[PDB]
Amino acid sequence: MAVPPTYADLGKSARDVFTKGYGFGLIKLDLKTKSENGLEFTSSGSANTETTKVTGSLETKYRWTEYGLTFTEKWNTDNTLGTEITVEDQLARGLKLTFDSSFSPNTGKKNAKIKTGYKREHINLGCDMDFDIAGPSIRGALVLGYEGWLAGYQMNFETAKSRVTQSNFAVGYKTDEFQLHTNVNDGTEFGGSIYQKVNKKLETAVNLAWTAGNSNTRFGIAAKYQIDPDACFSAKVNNSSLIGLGYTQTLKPGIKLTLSALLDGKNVNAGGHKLGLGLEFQA
Amino acid sequence: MAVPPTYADLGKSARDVFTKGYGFGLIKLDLKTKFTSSGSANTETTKVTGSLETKYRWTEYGLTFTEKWNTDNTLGTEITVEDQLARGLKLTFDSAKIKTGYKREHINLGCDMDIRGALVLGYEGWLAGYQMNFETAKSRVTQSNFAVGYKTDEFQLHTNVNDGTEFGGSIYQKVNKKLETAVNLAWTAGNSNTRFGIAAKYQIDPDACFSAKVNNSSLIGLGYTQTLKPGIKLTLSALLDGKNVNAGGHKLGLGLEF
Ligand SMILES: CCCCCCCC
Ligand SMILES: CCCCCCCC
Ligand SMILES: CCCCCCCC
Ligand SMILES: CCCCCCCC
Ligand SMILES: CCCCCC
Ligand SMILES: CCCCC
Ligand SMILES: CCCCC
Repeated sequence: MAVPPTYADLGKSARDVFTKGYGFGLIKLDLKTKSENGLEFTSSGSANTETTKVTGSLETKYRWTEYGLTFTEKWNTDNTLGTEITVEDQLARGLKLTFDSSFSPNTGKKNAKIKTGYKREHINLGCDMDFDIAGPSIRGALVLGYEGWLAGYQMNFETAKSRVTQSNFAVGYKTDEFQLHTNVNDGTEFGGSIYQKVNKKLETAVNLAWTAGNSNTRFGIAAKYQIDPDACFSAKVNNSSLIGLGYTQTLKPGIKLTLSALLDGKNVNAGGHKLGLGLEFQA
Repeated sequence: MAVPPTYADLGKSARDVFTKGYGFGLIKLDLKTKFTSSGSANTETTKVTGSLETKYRWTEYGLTFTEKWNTDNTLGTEITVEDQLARGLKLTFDSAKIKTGYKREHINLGCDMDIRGALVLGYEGWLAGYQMNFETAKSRVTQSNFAVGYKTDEFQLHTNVNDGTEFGGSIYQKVNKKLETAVNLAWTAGNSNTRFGIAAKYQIDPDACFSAKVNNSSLIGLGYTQTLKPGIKLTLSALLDGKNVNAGGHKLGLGLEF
């Protein structure tokens, strides 16, 4: 409805046209399993193309619908363990408390955090408490919204340094089929995204980002046209002539196949082009 | 409706929001007779100038006579013959310039000779265009202009690539029966030289009109047009430089219609 999204989720539809539906240089085979209403199992097997690094993950997710509890745990072949607990709507008027934790061998990740969010008709507030060993920090999210107009501010205060290390503003406007968003980070990093839905299934997205002094200019355009109710086709170009193609097709009620390819328009002949494959079985 | 415009007229609706409604640093005295009497007076050059035009109409037989005498005593002869040798075929001998062009339901053809060649194709609001300029004295093309866009009554998008070096774009929008909004963008490939600008034309009443531009160079443009009397439209304009507010050499103009 009119509930404003989180600061990290505004301008998401334009971002999903660029990201969703593309698998580059990866052989992704996932299997989803929902045996009961709450329990969900998901094991994935990916193989890198450039480095030939096979990575297999195992995720167990259970949902407690009555008490609002939500448990999420992830496992990986690299022993990169992650756990998340989400309590939603336990307190009055749409509250949510989340406990995240990620552990990794030798990479130096022993981080865990406590997230806190508040939602209403026009206000969306977020509070994070990262416990990184290098230094704890508090993240504050504030999003204003009324009549399709959005306004957001994000702040991260690092207690180890006793100062705010990042302060991001965001102003945007969105409709049912049109979304315009503007982002400025630390006064020097700027950005903007325009989401447009042309037809019943034609999503048009334009992304623009640059730094202070007309530097690091990066712009592009993406599209997500479907030809069939079961087939999705995606294409995107940027100023570096990187052309990304993607074709998503579900072959049967529980099988999904995704073909994708990245082409370097600068050097077509041996320019480091990438092919990707994605199989998602439903069970 | 379905007929496409020429290459010089595609994306004109968004351009009219920027161009029309402004007489900067100029006292343009205009008189419309149904004939064109326009007298331009620069406030900085201080050189009174006035040009006149006459047009004889023969609509039943399909010919027109045109002759214009400018201030600096230069005159140009121009005659056009259209819809005779073929439906939509239009010839023009201006000055001495020979202009030929074909206009149909989905194609706008044009071959100017003084050579310029343009072609515009249209289908369901989608427009493709390409124009070239071939210099016979240089034995090489000097301009290669390509454009493509999508046109609708309330929204118009237009892109431009001239000589493969400079890119451009324009957006037209009509959010109300009296409010308009146009966006402009142009830049050169391989360079940070960008040119971004937005304008609007608000119409308070059928006799009043207000316009406003702004540029990334902090060039603020304002314009108010009123029709206090039937047959006399007074338009006021002022150019404001945001870079030099004090002693910046700002330009204001005044236009009268009759
Ligand atoms: C419109 C808000 C201005 C943002 C200034 C940037 C300071 C971090
Ligand atoms: C609306 C587009 C703004 C472009 C900013 C200039 C990029 C260097
Ligand atoms: C319209 C896209 C052109 C990209 C060129 C920018 C780098 C020269
Ligand atoms: C909407 C595309 C704007 C690109 C500007 C690039 C300036 C170097
Ligand atoms: C009006 C309720 C919002 C409270 C923010 C601290
Ligand atoms: C909305 C708070 C801004 C702090 C810089
Ligand atoms: C609703 C039509 C939008 C075309 C860009």
